[PDB]
Amino acid sequence: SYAKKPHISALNAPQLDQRYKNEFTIGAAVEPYQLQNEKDVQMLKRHFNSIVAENVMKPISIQPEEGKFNFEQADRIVKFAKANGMDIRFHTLVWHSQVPQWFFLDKEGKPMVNETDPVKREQNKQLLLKRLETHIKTIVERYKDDIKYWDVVDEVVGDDGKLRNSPWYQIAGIDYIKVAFQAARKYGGDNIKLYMNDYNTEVEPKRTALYNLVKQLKEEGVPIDGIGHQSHIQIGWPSEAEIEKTINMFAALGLDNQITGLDVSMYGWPPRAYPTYDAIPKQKFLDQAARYDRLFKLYEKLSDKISNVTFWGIADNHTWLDSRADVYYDANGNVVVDPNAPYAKVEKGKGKDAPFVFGPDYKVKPAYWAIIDHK
Ligand SMILES: [Cl-]
Ligand SMILES: [Cl-]
Ligand SMILES: [Zn+2]
Ligand SMILES: [Zn+2]
Ligand SMILES: [Zn+2]
Ligand SMILES: [Zn+2]
Ligand SMILES: [Zn+2]
Ligand SMILES: [Zn+2]
Ligand SMILES: [Zn+2]
Repeated sequence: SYAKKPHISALNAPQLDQRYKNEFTIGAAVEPYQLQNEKDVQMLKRHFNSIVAENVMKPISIQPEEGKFNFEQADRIVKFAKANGMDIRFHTLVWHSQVPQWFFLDKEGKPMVNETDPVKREQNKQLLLKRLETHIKTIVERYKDDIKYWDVVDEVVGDDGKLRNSPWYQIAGIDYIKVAFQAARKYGGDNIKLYMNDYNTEVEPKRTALYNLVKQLKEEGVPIDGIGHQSHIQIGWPSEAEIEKTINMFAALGLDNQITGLDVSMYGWPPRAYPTYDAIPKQKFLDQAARYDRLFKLYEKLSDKISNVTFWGIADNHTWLDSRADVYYDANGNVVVDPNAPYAKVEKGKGKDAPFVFGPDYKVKPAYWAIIDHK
């Protein structure tokens, strides 16, 4: 939406959170160093009223060795949010990636997944669940008064629609999910809100598997308050109709919905990225702006079912999507971005994506104008 609207500094632009303040909070994912950068601080103060840590609250960042808790980085994000009246989301108590390996070693130091004795396997289950409870207990006892929203587990359902067969599941079975939510509620009390977070929540068979899993857990009294939809999406996928169907499906269970990691990639999958920001054609930003226009129109339509929309970053100069921005080169060394076209080599993660409404120079994109207006 719209091109005659100018490329002005985002620090001079109408505030994004204020535009949406009766519909949902507007969040950004951050690293501690961005809180030491004048531009990023001014962006967070101007446009956002919710915050989450990109990385410093993940299990391996918090407890890299058993008994060694590293809260200093997480504390800095909590401090900044309190000083600026921001909601905080905790990402994340449990995840199969970025996972300290000590969790899954038995008393003899051997991988628990390798045990064959059923009596010893049950001992490893109880030991892993005890470690899980202590991890969650320590974090929630520190932050329960400060952090309202918790990703209790991330990505526990596989893309094949079965439970993800991570070491958590191999060793402890489904109970690791139940234990995590129960521990968060026990040590955090009734006022913190507990979420199951995942990507491709719109895609079958994952969508209905997520639905059935959460429905069953709530029937058994496991405290789950909502679903986090990571929403790592593309310009043309998934459809707005399928997003709407997903959000309604989970709201029908009585669950809150949060959009927890929104980015709108310029590319498909696997991505064939441009090598630099400057090489991305202007038309891509117009296509992106129209996608954002439709997306936030839908979020507003469903505002009674969505409490928060968080972007997985601040401005286009920093996005984890760049780690996926593979650049394909033909035999003559020219960039290939056509997903079917011939090519000779790929430089993995060397390109540039552009997923936000704010450009890498902190000036507003067409996508910003598309979601700040009321059309
Ligand atoms: Cl990143
Ligand atoms: Cl620019
Ligand atoms: Zn308004
Ligand atoms: Zn504000
Ligand atoms: Zn450049
Ligand atoms: Zn709402
Ligand atoms: Zn980052
Ligand atoms: Zn610019
Ligand atoms: Zn609009």
